[PDB]
Amino acid sequence: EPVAVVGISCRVPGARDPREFWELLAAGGQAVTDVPADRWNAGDFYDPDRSAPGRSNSRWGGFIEDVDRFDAAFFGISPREAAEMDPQQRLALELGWEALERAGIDPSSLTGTRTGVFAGAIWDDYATLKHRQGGAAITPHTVTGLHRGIIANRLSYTLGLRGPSMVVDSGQSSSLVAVHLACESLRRGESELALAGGVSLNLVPDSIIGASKFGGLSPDGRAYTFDARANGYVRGEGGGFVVLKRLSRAVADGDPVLAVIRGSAVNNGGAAQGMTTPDAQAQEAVLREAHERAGTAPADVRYVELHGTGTPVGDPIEAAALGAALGTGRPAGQPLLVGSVKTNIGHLEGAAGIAGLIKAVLAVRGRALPASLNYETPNPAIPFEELNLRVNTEYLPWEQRMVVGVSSFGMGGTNAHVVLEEAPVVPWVVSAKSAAALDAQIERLAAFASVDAGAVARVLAGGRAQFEHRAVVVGSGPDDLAAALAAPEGLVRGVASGVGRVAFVFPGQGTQWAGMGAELLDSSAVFAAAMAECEAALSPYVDWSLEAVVRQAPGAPTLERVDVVQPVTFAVMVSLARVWQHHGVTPQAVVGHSQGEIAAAYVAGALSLDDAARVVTLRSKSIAAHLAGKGGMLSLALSEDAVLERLAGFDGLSVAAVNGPTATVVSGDPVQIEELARACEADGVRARVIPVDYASHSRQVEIIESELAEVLAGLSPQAPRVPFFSTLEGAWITEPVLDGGYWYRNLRHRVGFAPAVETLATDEGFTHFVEVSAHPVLTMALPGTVTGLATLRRDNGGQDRLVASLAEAWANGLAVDWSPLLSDLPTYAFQTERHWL
Amino acid sequence: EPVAVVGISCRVPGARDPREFWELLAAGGQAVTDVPADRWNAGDFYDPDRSAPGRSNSRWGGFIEDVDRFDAAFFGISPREAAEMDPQQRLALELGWEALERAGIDPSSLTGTRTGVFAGAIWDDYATLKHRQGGAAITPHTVTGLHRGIIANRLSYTLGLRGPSMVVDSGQSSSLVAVHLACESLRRGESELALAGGVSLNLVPDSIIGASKFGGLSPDGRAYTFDARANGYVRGEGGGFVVLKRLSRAVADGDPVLAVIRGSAVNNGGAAQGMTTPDAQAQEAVLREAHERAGTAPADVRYVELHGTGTPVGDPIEAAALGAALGTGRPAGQPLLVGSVKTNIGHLEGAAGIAGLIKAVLAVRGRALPASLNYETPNPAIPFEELNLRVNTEYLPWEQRMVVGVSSFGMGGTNAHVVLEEAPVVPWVVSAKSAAALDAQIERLAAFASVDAGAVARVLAGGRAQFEHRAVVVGSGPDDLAAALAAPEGLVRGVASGVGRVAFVFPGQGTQWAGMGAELLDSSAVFAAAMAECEAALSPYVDWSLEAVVRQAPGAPTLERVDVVQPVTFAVMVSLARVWQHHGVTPQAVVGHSQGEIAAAYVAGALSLDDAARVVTLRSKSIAAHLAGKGGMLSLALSEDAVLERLAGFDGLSVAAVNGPTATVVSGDPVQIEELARACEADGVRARVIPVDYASHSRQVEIIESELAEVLAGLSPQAPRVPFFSTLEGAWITEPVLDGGYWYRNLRHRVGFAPAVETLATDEGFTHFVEVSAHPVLTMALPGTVTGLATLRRDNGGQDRLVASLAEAWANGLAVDWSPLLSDLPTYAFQTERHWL
Repeated sequence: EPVAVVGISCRVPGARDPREFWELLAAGGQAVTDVPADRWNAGDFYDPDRSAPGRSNSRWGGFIEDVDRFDAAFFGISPREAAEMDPQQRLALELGWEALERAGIDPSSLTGTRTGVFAGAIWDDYATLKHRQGGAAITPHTVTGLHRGIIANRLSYTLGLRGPSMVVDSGQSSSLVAVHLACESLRRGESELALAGGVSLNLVPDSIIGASKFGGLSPDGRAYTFDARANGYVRGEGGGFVVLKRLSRAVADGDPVLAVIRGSAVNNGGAAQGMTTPDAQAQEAVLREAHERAGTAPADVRYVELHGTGTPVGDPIEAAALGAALGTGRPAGQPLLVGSVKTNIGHLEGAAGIAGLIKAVLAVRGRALPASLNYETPNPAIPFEELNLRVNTEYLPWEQRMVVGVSSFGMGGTNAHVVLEEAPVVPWVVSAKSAAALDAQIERLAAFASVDAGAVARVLAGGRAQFEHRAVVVGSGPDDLAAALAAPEGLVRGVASGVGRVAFVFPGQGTQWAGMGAELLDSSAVFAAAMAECEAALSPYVDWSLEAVVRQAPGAPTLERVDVVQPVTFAVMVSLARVWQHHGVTPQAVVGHSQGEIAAAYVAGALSLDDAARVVTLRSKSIAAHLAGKGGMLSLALSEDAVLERLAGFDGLSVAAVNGPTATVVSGDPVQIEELARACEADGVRARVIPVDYASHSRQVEIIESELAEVLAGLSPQAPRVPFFSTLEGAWITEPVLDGGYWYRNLRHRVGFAPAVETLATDEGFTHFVEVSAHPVLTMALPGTVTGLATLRRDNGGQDRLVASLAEAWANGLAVDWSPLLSDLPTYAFQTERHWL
Repeated sequence: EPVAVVGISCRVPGARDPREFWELLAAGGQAVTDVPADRWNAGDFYDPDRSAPGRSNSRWGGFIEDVDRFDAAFFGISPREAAEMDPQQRLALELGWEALERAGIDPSSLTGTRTGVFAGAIWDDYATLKHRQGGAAITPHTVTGLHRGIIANRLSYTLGLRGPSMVVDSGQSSSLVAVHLACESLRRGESELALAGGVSLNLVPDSIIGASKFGGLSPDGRAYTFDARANGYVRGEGGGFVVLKRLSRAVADGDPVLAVIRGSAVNNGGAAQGMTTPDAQAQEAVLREAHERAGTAPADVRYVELHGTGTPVGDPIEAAALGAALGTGRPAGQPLLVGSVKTNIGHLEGAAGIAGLIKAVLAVRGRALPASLNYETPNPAIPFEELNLRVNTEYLPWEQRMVVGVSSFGMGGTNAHVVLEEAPVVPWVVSAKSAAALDAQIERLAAFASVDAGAVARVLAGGRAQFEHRAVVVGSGPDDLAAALAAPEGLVRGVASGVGRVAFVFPGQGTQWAGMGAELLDSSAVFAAAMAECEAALSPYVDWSLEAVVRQAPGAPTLERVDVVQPVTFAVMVSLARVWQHHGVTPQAVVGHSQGEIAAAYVAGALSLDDAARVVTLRSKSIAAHLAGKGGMLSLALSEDAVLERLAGFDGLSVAAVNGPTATVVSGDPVQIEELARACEADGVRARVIPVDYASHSRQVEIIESELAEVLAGLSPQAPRVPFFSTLEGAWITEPVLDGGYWYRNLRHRVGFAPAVETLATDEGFTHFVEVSAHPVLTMALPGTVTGLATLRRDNGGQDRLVASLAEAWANGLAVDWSPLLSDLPTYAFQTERHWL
């Protein structure tokens, strides 16, 4: 029975959104203005004589700013269709999206859901313009751009909603009827979720002429509702949506509940004293039926949001029905409070009742009742004391569940009444469909920050669409994030387009630093679990303790020797890959550089952790027992083509690695390494002698061959589960051929890393390379077109750096899921363009 | 859950009503024609080039005849408002009334009922015309004449319906959505009864331009639905209503059940391949949801009324969804039958689904499935055999409950599906709002008669409004009534206006005839009961038997003597008044003439039946024992003014009665009576010697005074419950002063009947005088302005005459209730006038 209002959006004459609407209401603000000069001239259609042909007694109204502006690209609408599209449809689209975002629901998540759309709409001023344009102005978009049911259906189409979708027209009750219909759709279980709302736009003078000939318009332009100056109403344009759910479903889904629709009723005036004369007894009947369905009694209903238009005929009849249904029955002298948002915003016509509903929701959320603005003397036609009714003349803090009624009456006598009871390091991730929209969405989130930083992060990560233009602000707490949203050039930014496949890169040398993973052992439970598993795997060989070396315990080795630094780097890389996969980034392939291949071979599933640990530990020990202190290595910023030439005259040298088409690595005898380095420094080139006492990938490695085959003989390699691009074979590895001989060849022969990345990038569609390392050493070597993503950096190796790397990956359109790292924040910054006939 | 369809009405291109619609369907008739020349020129807007500006590829459509004609007076609409009124509203009014009459419900009985109105409407061509007219054409009726919700609300207003009232727009599913909404309103108990329907009218070319630019229109003008020639649809205009009730309520109310809505569902296409592209999987989802709510399985659904438009994109998707939801699941080789009424009538747009629903109702009522007309070769895009679907190419008698589906899809992707199971002397009284309408309604009932005569009478008496122009045909049986509906100048006719108050007239002499009430003793149980009660009252005085005298038994008196004829006339008049009151005609007053006063005094409650019987019997016996054979009476067609003068020279005469201002009655000595009669015959006047051996109201009556006071002394008169106008005192009797002296004065003094009727007519507002008598003798004497109503006539005194008198009374707007005297008969003959902008 009870229906949660879980989200709201509105667009009303003085207010872009429900906070702005509440600010206007609490302030007692009046948004009735002159007619906009940009649509249609106020005075040219004005005449004080009600009988004057084709002219209105009213110069004033509630108007929405920028009804002609729409973000057609956001909804995938061509400018020609948007031009043909009724502004009511455009506004219902943007309102529907905003209202769902206000519920904290990503609207793109609703595709295929049984979500109903129930919209009230009754005016057709854009159709009036299309008609005035006459023949030949009709195009293939005219019919769908003007048909009013498309207001609901287009919203169902764009969001992919499969539930019922229809527009109701019962006049100025239509929105509240739509809410009633949505509520019954929820009670049947026909819908799991519903967008109930309505829209009206005063796009042409014809509607203010027809309303002035019908007669209801205030010659003063303000609705003195229930006041002795009740000279008529003023037209208003607006729209609103509520997102509605069963209260059980909303609480179970943890959705915010703004208010509960306890009950509602719809009836008609029937044989009133003329069709457009309101009927007090039919209004009583709606009040009573709705409150009965609400299971509610008068003493519980503290306020009614009037239909209250300030017409001299309508107000006494509404007051009489309220006193007969609610005022009497409440204790005498604690009256029912009443007011009308039409005293603030005018008569939003078809949207009128949703406006009253949203006002009431804001009143319960605010625990206060807004004033009615055009009220000095109680209308003498109304016996307010004898009804036990009081017009709420002042903002009243609302000190028993708070309960309000909302009434909406149509000119056709369709009455609706609804009873609302009151409700029973971190990333902020911002995304939009364009750079200008992204910048706007950042500026709005900064203004919002200008609060639970984590709850905001949950709403931004789970409750918002993930579009292609992405920024992330990463901060320790609310003000840290707020400051970092200033100077927004500092944010992580990126564009999620070409992603295709991801490769995990496992580097070799130069990635170590004292204390790598020490802060991460405390920060990340997955990393600590993986490092404990790696320590268990390594312990039958290393004699020391992995965690002791990482935490730099006093009695631990200090990463100075190879037989320590290589298994520690192996463990860190295995664990960091485990962390990446924990956060949604599984590798489509893995590629390793030198010893990194061992780590690759484990994350590919090729080698087992026992065997991977044995390989890394025993190869490192052989290096320390025979290769250490005997060789040297040298990085040169120069292509391997000229480098293989410069190796002439140095039989004790070789090319160790070709990391990119700009910088190679030679390895061999230390004296010849120094000779080549000095020769390069003679021609003015870049040369970086690598701090390594051994000479990997050289000839000297052959010395340890008779040792390696003795200690790696028992290996049992398996078929790689993840593809494994060997930079030794220079190609895919699809067979269990990673035995000890392979691990000797890897250490003895060149590293073909640039061939590997050129192959994976040009051929197999790999767009992102995630360097799973303690410090990036290879990402400055991939081709300019592939994305490179590091993990940890030197001395930046804690949770700060982990979330920075995950943010740079997810901004790169990677499958980052923010849940393992994790409230009225802004809705989408629509980049609205003018579209018109 | 199950909803009875209890009534239907439709107005479709070739058919005024559901019988005409079924005749078209069974005949395989096609009502698609050229565009009407009277609205807008076909060719001026035609161009074979779809791209041609402001022109349509289609010259053809389904059109309603006389969309501009409306019986505005019947609905109380001024010609100016009717002129402003959208023809869709006018047609929904007439359809709503007809549909309720088809249920056999008097629509005026529905005032204040929780009856919902649910209408689908989507086009606004009359608004298009009003808009084209520009400024200053807008009037106080433009807004209500154009607003689409008023289509529902106006019907709720005129019929006084208090239930919900709204128009739904979901495009070309809207009508069926309206039915779905009405069904859920019935299941909630929000409505006890609902009018669900829809309307669309092609009032302007703009809609056929916009539909040809959207592209769906058949360049051939015919919808080859599911056929290889599927070149598009053709537009159609129409309307339909179903009256819906809970099946339990309909069976309990004894309402006719035409079909049962077992279940329905509404969904949207959601993110279809474009908003206006149909989605086969969403259509499957509606089919499955609706059939689940129907508790139904494929083998039960024998036919589906397609949405089937003959567009080449729509038909394969609909066929695919049907085969996936119904065709497979039925046994292979006994396929699901399909067809489309759009092959007969084109696409009735917003009314489309109600048309399909009414067709299906007519199919279940008819136990046959109509053909689809534009179908020679199965569309090769559809794998009909692999779907197990067959297009019903021929009229198929439908030999397990019969079950059909109806599908309606909107261009906005709102899909609706509904499952219909098959259903689980006498007066004919004709009334209309005008003489021309009455004559038309008689001609229609004669054509209908051209059948259970009693069931027809029940439907005409209980199931039709009682308007002011009234006829009654009275006959022994169906053909007798049918013949008597020929030469309809013979009917009882009358006008129900001035009625004010009714007086029961109880006459004195000249009303007797041998055998009065003998046929009525057998025919009327109330009359026989009353006559038995009167016989019980009379028996302690009369020595004879009342029933024996009435049945003219052999040993009974033959009404020749006064002491018999007066108590028998008393009994007959008392009993006939009882009969009148049994049939709804209670007297506002009673007035008696001579001995008739005794009867009056009983029906007024003044005297009791024992005392009334004693008075009549003993006065009659005194008359026979002393007044009989001694006096004489004479009726003269002449005013009492000259008659009191002509009584000069005749001391043995007097004026006995002044019955009207034209004919008096003298009474006295027989010789002087004959002398006066001869004198009147000498001056050429009218003179009727009354066959009465006594001389009432004369001087001779004084002789019996000493007797009367001896036999009437014990009387206990009471206060008159019904007013009692004495024609002896010449005024009201409001005190218990009807003792024996009064009954002597009544017999001894004049009868002031003309004074009585002038007083009751001029003063107290009495308009109808019901002569409760065995033969009228006073009705030819009332003023020309009051209505006179007799009861029985001489030798016409059986049930024939009783129903003739009740018919003449009820045609005179008397409270006649036909129940104690008591099926697809015609609906109201609307006298439709052209109304337009």
